[PDB]
Amino acid sequence: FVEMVDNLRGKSGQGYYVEMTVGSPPQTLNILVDTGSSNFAVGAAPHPFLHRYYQRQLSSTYRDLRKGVYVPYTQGKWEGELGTDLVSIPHGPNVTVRANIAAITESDKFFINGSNWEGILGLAYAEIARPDDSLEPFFDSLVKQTHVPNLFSLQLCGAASVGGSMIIGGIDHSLYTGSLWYTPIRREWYYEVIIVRVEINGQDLKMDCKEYNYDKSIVDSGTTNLRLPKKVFEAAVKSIKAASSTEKFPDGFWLGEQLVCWQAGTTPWNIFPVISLYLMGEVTNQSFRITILPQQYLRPVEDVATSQDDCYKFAISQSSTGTVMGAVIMEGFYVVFDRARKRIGFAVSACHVHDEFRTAAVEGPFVTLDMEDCGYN
Ligand SMILES: Nc1cccc(CCc2ccc3cc[nH]c3c2)n1
Repeated sequence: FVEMVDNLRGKSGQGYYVEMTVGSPPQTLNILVDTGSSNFAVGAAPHPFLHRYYQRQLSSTYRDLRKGVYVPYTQGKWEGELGTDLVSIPHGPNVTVRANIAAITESDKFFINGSNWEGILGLAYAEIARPDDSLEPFFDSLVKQTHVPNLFSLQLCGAASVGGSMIIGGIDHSLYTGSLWYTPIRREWYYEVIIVRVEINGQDLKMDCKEYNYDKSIVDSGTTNLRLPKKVFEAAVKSIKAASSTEKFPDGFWLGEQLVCWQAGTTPWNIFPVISLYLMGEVTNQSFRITILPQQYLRPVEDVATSQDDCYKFAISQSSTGTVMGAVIMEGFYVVFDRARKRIGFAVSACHVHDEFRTAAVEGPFVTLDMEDCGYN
């Protein structure tokens, strides 16, 4: 798996991408790694933001499926034409697979001006595939057509430029310390999990756990932030504000409507509480917890033109679609998407930013009853 170490690249806020090749002869593209969606979709036309795009005309192995797809977002979208073609990962397993590809022919607020990726690799399951669950995701084709074990793992670092590793088909023990703890995948659509308890600092929010998972909690490498359902975010924030009354900040800040700023090197790791999420464990009445630092939910904004300071954004925010454990969470940890056993494994990352005060942790077992009542139906 040393071929796969350090195979991911990126920039803050702009996601992590992996080099892939498509068609014959191979066309190299940088492809965003997205555990929050299930389509392999690539730029197929000379949009001005794009360094590179898929040229189907150059590929002997391309096959048209004669259907389009239309994928809405909030004031954003992409749209494309379906086909299949031969796909490889240069710094991944030593295989070539015929995959579905959405050739993106029109988009809105999808591609990022200034980024170095040109497509997206949806790594979640068929159920949330578009246009319907009959379009087989890349990873399902990969596993079905080769002897690659049905799992992958991600170490997202972010040291500006960020880096990491996507280990396809296995686990690399050099990427973590201590033990892996596993939480069941509740349903195979998103990588859905159940949060059973939340502690800001050690002290707990004391709210119906069912709310922590209203209507979803998912693990998503394509989201930057820890996102919390409105009611839990409300209480979430309420406690973070009090945890940190030491120094005042505006109301807009907590809603991600204003950046916060201190001068160079001018925050001493302390005014902010840790956050521990207790996840459902593999055994009845057993949970474990993962613990992150504010040097994870407080993220530098890469480059603000109207300032010269350490202007961090607040990486917690609200949702009508549920909890989202994005890069804020995953950058603390090595995360194992153990598809074969329907579980997600968490361990302390060998690359997470720490010091000799506080430190990201994965700990268990804890005793938690009624962990199923935490899931929404
Ligand atoms: N998982 C997820 C949620 C919302 C949208 C997407 C599409 C892929 C994507 C677009 C833009 C950015 C910026 C940072 N990460 C992404 C991922 N996927």
